[PDB]
Amino acid sequence: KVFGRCELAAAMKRHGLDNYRGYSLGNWVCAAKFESNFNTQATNRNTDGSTDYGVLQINSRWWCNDGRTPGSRNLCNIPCSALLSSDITASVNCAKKIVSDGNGMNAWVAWRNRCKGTDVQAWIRGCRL
Repeated sequence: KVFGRCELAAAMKRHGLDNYRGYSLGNWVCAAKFESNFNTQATNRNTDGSTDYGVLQINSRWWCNDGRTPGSRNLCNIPCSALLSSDITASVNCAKKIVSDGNGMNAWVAWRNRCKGTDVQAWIRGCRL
């Protein structure tokens, strides 16, 4: 499913991501834009052999099981294909563990590089939330 900017903002909100660990909604929406272009079906393989899945591009080295990443840890306890669904619930629950992990949203490279220190509020402007 390719979400609309405001549709995604609204679902993320409803899912408890707004201000989750001090990161406002605009942060989450910006990171989703840059990680997957709002497409829940986005996948990207990494040099290490791991793969990023879904709207939030969650890595199979640590967070989910895809059956082909040796030494994966499966911290979110889910198969990686669950992260590709039209329903963002598992992506969200998993992102919440990730962000609680220590480095915050810095875990997301596009967030760090394209979102961080920018006017992220722009991302939810005009939305009915």
